Amino acid sequence: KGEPKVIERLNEALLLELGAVNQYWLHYRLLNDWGYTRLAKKEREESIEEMHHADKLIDRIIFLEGFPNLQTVPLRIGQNVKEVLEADLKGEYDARASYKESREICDKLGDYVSKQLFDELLADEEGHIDFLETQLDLLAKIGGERYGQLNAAPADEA
Amino acid sequence: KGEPKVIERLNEALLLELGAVNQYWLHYRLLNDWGYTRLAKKEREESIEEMHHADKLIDRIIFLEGFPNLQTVPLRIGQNVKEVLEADLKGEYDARASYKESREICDKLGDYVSKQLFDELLADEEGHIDFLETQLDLLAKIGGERYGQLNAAPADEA
Amino acid sequence: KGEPKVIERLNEALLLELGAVNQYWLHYRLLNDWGYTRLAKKEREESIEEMHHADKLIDRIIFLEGFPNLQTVPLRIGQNVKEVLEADLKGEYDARASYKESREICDKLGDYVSKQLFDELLADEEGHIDFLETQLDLLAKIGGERYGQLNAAPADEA
Amino acid sequence: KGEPKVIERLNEALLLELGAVNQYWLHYRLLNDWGYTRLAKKEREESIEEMHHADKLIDRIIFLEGFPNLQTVPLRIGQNVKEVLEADLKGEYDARASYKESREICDKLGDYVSKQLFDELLADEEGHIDFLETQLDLLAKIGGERYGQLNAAPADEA
Amino acid sequence: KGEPKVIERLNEALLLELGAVNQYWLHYRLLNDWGYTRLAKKEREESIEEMHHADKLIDRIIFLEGFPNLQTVPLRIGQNVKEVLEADLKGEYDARASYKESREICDKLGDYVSKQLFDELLADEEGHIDFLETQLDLLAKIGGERYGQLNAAPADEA
Amino acid sequence: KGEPKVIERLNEALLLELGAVNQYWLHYRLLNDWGYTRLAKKEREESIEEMHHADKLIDRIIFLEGFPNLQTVPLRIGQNVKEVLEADLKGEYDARASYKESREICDKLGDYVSKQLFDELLADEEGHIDFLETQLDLLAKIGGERYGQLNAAPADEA
Amino acid sequence: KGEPKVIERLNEALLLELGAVNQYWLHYRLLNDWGYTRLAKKEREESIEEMHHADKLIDRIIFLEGFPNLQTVPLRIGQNVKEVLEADLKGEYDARASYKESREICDKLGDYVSKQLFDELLADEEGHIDFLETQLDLLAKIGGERYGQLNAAPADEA
Ligand code: HEM
Ligand code: HEM
Ligand code: HEM
Ligand SMILES: [Ca+2]
Ligand SMILES: [Ca+2]
Ligand SMILES: [Ca+2]
Ligand SMILES: [Cl-]
Ligand SMILES: [Cl-]
Ligand SMILES: [Cl-]
Ligand SMILES: [Cl-]
Ligand SMILES: [Cl-]
Ligand SMILES: [Cl-]
Ligand SMILES: [Cl-]
Ligand SMILES: [Cl-]
Ligand SMILES: [Cl-]
Repeated sequence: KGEPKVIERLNEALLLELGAVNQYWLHYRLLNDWGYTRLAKKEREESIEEMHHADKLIDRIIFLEGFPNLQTVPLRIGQNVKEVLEADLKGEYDARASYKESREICDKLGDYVSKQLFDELLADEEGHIDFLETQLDLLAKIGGERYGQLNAAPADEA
Repeated sequence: KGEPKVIERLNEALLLELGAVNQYWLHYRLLNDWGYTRLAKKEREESIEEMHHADKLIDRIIFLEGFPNLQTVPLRIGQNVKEVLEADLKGEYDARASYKESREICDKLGDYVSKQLFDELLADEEGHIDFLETQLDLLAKIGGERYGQLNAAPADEA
Repeated sequence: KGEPKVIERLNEALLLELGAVNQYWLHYRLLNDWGYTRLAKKEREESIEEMHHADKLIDRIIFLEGFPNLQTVPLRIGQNVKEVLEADLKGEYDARASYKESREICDKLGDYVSKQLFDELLADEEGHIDFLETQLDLLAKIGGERYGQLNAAPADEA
Repeated sequence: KGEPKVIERLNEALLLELGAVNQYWLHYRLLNDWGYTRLAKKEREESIEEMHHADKLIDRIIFLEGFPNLQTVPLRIGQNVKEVLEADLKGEYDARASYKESREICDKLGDYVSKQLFDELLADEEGHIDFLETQLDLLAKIGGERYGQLNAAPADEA
Repeated sequence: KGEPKVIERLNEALLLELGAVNQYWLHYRLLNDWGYTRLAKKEREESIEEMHHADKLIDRIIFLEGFPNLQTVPLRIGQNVKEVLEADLKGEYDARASYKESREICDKLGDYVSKQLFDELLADEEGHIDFLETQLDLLAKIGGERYGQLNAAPADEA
Repeated sequence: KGEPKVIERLNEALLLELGAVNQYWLHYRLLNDWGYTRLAKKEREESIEEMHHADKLIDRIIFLEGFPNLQTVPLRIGQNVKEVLEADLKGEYDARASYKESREICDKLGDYVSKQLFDELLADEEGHIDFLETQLDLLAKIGGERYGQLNAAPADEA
Repeated sequence: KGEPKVIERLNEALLLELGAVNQYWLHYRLLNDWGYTRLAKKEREESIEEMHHADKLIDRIIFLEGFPNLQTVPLRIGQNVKEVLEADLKGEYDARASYKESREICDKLGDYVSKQLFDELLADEEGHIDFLETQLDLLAKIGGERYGQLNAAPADEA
């Protein structure tokens, strides 16, 4: 049986990951319908990565004899490519902060395996952040139109 | 641009499908940790099927120039195998009813392609219901213990 | 042109075989919907075997310049696994008796090739009976619940 | 549990499909013994297609908690190739009419999945009718003898 | 023999589909000679899809004992990429409307298989419309020049 | 050492089978020179089947310590396709009768293995008769000219 | 930029080729529904060949800075196999005449590449004519019924 405080931090992470799943998937479908099929494929992949994170969190909570809360998911959606990237980045920044605090809480309470899980999430999060910051830097340098064109497919593909 | 009433019925279905995704996936992890790895694999597959349904609903709403609502997901969880099956079945019964009413609404408003989508969902739902009713009938006949054993793997598998 | 008495015995066998086809196939679908998918597959195979018997009977009647009577099919259906097996067994017992009398009638009338056909049916029938008696003996020894479990598949199969 | 009226329409279709199975199979054996082995192979295939229809009807009735009636099968048999085709066509015309009325009954009662099954049967039936009308048109144009020759194999085949 | 009103709706659809074939193929050749070889390939594919639609309509009219009218084809041609897409989209909008009215006419007259054909056309039409609206949205976002470049091949290809 | 009466019945069958070999082979060569190469191939196959029958009869007679009589072979030859088929059929009718009487003689004398050999010959004979009656029925229905054409090859074959 | 007179001759050929496409395709579907599936396949192939001709004409007109006229297509349809062949032949005779005059016009005006295109069409046309005259000669010699039978498939094919 796990610490109530640790289970609570795991559920907070689960809430964020479920929100990230929905936001990334909505962005995938919006981007696809706008014609940015290449970037859309990446957002789909990012959504599926957050799905695996939520699964690991659920698995850990059950092992600790807690109750995973999937009953709740706030979503930030953009109207253009730049706002989609910035919304994803904002969510990753919020997740990183939550996991950094959760890591310390698990460390102080002696739940080192749960600490290890948050460390893994932290490493994954900054990998996400590095990619998104790079894409936003590229968009700023070549312009949103050229960034959109680069991430759109020609009419005869697929 | 689609009818507001049709978009609203599509969003109601999306809310149910997102709830079904979470419930099926939670059941998959609960069943797996209880040792019912075979039934757990099926619940995982059912979750992924509802994921595809939610994707089709999102896609249709966007095409109709509406806004998909993923910001919301009620979850019914069981404490044993029988209650897990009955909770899944209850959700499918509720989904079938919603889709049957939505089909008629789309028909009367002349949105026949959205009607076709609800018809496809209805056919899928009763396929789910047929399977679940069969499993619950089998459980009643051979008993919950034997049903659990039949859907558990030996210790050396995987 | 064949003996009227032989043609009549061939049509009596055809009536029984068509009844066996329908009974076995109904049992296949009932057993499948109850969750006994393994035994259901066997009943399907048994139905198809009786289908081939009916075909041979039709073929022989036509060669004898008679008229096959497919216009008629009595069906005995069970409510549980044991009654399904006992109903199949009862039909096979009735078929064996009919074929044993038909064999002698063909022998006395000098239609030895039609006699040979009934001998083949007799050998097939007692093969059916041997299998069914064995299954009913197993059910009695291990119990109907365990017999049902043994002939049911786990939820994730197929 | 399904509507009694829907179950009754499903059983009426089952009666027709079982009749079509027997008629097509008898025609297959008659045509084969007359030497029209090519057309005979097609009638065999048509019989097996109606067998699959009867299976789907049985499956649907069981899912609706009704009792499939296989205890009954009227057969129309011809004495030449043209009458065989016309008898098959007559049965398909009768089946189409039954399914068209059954479709409307299921629609009014809100059993849309059963409606979908009758729609599938209707599409299959008119596919049968199109083929049979074409064969009868060809027979009229080139004559019954040439039609028979075209659908007979030489003595050394198979 | 089919309803005169249904045959008339099928011929109206045939007129539209034949017009769409010619318009899409002309656009394919115009776009190819302008250097937009990628989009040109898609327009060629769209033309061939409408060719298959016209074939299904002809086939249905003949089965209903009507006379397909191929003696007639109005064509809207653009002078740049955007006007080509908008002309295709306009034709698809007109086809969708015709098929939606034809579906209802077939439903009221009890020709459900012809209704099914218009439903299939409707689903195909909105698939066309979804693609074209997406391409026009992309063109608006990245500009006609970049859209043209994205759908043009370099000088050494093929 | 076998019964003289059984050996005599085996030699009577051998005389008939040797006659059938020669008649079928002569028919094969006549039909081939008339241009009915397809039917000719079948007559060749039938001749070779009767050759195997004669071999089994010789083998059985030797095992019974009798002397096979191959020193004798009456042949019925036709002048057209129909008379060839009718002559073959007449011989098979005569063989069937001989084997039916021989079967009973072996049964009464207790030579059950020789009885089994005549039963095998009887089954083979009625297979021959079924084929020949079918071909003669086909010839009557489509006419001798069309039957001949169906069983003739074009000038460039082989 | 091309001669107006040459562009006009190219558009006249395009009108004829589009008419030939529709006539051949209608004949393909009529012949198929009458049961002449073999000849129907050839008419389908002929239709597709005229489709390629129309494409080459469109391509040449665009290269000459003219406007292809696809807005227009007269169709001659038969009621039996012979009239179908004669209608196709009549159209090919009319096309040959048009192309022979167009060739001379291009020659006199010094547009030798357009002349080359009409020469290619002329060679193709007389290939069509040779085939059609041969088929009509065969039909006259063996009769329309036997010609129809030769170009019909047995009921079990495809
Ligand atoms: C509790 C929430 C969710 C969980 C735990 C979850 C989990 C998963 C997992 C583990 C996979 C396997 C990935 C793979 O096979 O590569 C997956 C796939 C997938 N998920 Fe999610 N997911 C969730 C929510 C969603 C949502 C909201 C959608 C919206 C459409 C969605 C759509 C998909 C799709 C389309 C796939 C791919 C399946 C396929 O390609 O056949 N999922 N999910
Ligand atoms: C006169 C009655 C019948 C005759 C003569 C008959 C004959 C046959 C034969 C010879 C086969 C081939 C078996 C094989 O391919 O392994 C077959 C297959 C089959 N039959 Fe029957 N049958 C009859 C009635 C029925 C009925 C009442 C049903 C009810 C559903 C049925 C369902 C099937 C099915 C599903 C198959 C398998 C076909 C496939 O897998 O594609 N048959 N039948
Ligand atoms: C301007 C008029 C037309 C043009 C330029 C045209 C052009 C073409 C071309 C170039 C092909 C490729 C042939 C191949 O892949 O072997 C084709 C195929 C085809 N066309 Fe046409 N065509 C026209 C009208 C029609 C019409 C009126 C029909 C009526 C149904 C039709 C039906 C087809 C079909 C069924 C195919 C085969 C496609 C497949 O098998 O996937 N076309 N057409
Ligand atoms: Ca015996
Ligand atoms: Ca409908
Ligand atoms: Ca020259
Ligand atoms: Cl989308
Ligand atoms: Cl778990
Ligand atoms: Cl079932
Ligand atoms: Cl037969
Ligand atoms: Cl004649
Ligand atoms: Cl071009
Ligand atoms: Cl010879
Ligand atoms: Cl003939
Ligand atoms: Cl057709």
